[PDB]
Amino acid sequence: TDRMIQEYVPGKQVTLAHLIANPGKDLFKKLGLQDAVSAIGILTITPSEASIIACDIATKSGAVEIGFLDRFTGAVVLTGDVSAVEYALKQVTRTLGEMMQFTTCSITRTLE
Amino acid sequence: TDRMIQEYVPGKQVTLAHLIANPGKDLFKKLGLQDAVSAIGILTITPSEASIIACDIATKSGAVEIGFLDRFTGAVVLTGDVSAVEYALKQVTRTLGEMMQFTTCSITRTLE
Amino acid sequence: TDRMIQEYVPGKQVTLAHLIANPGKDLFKKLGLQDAVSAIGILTITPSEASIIACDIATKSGAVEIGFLDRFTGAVVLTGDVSAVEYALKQVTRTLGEMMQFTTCSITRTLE
Amino acid sequence: TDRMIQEYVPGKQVTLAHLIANPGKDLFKKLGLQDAVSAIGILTITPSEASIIACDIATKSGAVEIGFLDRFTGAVVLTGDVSAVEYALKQVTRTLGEMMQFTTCSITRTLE
Amino acid sequence: TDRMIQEYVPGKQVTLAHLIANPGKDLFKKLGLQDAVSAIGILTITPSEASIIACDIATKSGAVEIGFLDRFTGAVVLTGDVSAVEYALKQVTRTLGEMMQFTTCSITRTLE
Amino acid sequence: TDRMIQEYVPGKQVTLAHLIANPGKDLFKKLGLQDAVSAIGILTITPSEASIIACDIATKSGAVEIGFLDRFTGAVVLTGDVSAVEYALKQVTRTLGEMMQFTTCSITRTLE
Repeated sequence: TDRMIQEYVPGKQVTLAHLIANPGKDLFKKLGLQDAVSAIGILTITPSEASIIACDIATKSGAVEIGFLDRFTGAVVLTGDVSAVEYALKQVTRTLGEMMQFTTCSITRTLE
Repeated sequence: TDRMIQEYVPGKQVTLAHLIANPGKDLFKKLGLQDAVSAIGILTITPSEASIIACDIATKSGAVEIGFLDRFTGAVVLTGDVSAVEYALKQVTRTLGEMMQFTTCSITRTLE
Repeated sequence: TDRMIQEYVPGKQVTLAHLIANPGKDLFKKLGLQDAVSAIGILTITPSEASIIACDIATKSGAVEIGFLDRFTGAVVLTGDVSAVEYALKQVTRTLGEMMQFTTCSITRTLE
Repeated sequence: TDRMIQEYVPGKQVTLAHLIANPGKDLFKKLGLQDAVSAIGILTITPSEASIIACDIATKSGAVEIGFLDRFTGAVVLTGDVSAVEYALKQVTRTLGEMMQFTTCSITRTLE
Repeated sequence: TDRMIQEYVPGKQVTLAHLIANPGKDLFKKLGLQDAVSAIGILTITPSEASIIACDIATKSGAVEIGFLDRFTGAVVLTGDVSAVEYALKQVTRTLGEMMQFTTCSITRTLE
Repeated sequence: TDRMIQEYVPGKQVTLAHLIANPGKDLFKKLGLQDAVSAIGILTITPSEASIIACDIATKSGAVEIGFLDRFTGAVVLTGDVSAVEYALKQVTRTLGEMMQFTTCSITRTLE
């Protein structure tokens, strides 16, 4: 019944920052990832273009590679040593949140 | 008509977690699923990237396979023994809900 | 002027459940439907993945076939005898609404 | 900044129902329309699947053809005699509005 | 925390109506525009199908051509003499706003 | 659960205006950018078509090139001398904000 006009603009938020230490080979391949299976870091970012910035921060933080960047949805999958990927995820959230005023989530993990 | 700016960000929610014990061959095929027809588990997840995590929790929970993952829509279809898929769905919802503050739905079933 | 953050999640709703007893051949073909022209049942479902469940309920209800399933938008077109398609549409809304707490619309028809 | 979860579902609305008596050949061609240029009727419909119903009501109302149907966006372009397309647009809006509780717009025209 | 269902329908609005007298050749080509570089008129229109109407009004207003029409997003790029394109943009906003009750923006320009 | 109809229209906003002085070669390549790696400027703009205007303001402001434009998402990536890209980003935000009533973000930078 009640009616309203909504002007949409993207928010600034890292919704997910999640570590999987030992993902399955099938999951890894279904994501289109190449190289030996490794730990992955998974980011959900709005606006979608901030994925570019998260990639730069992450790869500059240590020996982490971009598994994939999706500038259309904001998704980023990072690869590398599990502790390095964790450090990257932390740097991404630290930088976006503290220096660019994004809402950020805590780093979450799947280690088993 | 009232007017408001709405900054969009994805929520954190498992909206569907549904078991179909005996899906028809046509459906199973229209979904692009391969192998013999089996029970399927159907998940709807926001943000879409959390489908990756749900897949990991599911395949680690027992003898359940990824039928498909859609990181763009957040859909996951799981395959395996009906009881194993059921356990996987419960583990996805238990884990995302209790450990990651997602809103979760109850597990629903089509057994006939 | 006024500003708000909106966390989006899909609702649970069957918005359309509509019967067309005698659709035109041009409409039928433009929808990419095969076989002899027949009555059609048209569903609009959120979240999109619940289209899979609606298909299963519908095809289990009687001699109704999936014309198409669209798991990306939630659209389902059913085909068969007009009264069978009507029964299917009713079973879909009955099951989603009563057992899965979806908001459901009434079955609507175009018989002429 | 205030924050809210918004569960999305499509509304039921015909937002545009517009007659162009004499569209230019370039436009008619940029729309992918075939046959000789004719008057066109333009519909915007939510939910998108209701475009199927609008098409049926239109073609059954008289000598009007589907130029195209888009079940993804809900767009319908109708073709035929300008007066017949006009009658079709009025029948789409009368039927969806009175019989199916859609919000409907007034019919608008470009006659020059 | 707080939760609401939002039934979405498109608004009726021309958000952008902007003139660029001398766009760069690289910008012109990246937009996929053909012919000699010329001034461009840029429209943002909701619902997306109203782009069709804006095109018709614009091309009927004088010697303005459709650079492109995007019925999926509502974008229209017009080409021609800078003053003619300006006149077109004004006719589009005049007609949609005054005769079809769209919210319209003012015409904005980049002349240098 | 409360319910409301929301008519959607795009807002007018520059959400991101970000300088990366030294992006890695892999990122630069994953973005589909050609030529030698250079500093990049990253814009997020609503409505998406305003990316066209931002491009024009940027290339006219000095020796800055369009790496890419995305009129569907509103993304712009600029390339050139780090100081020139910075000036371009400031001119995009100054111009859209002061002359066209867009909400604008502050310019942000990754210099390390």
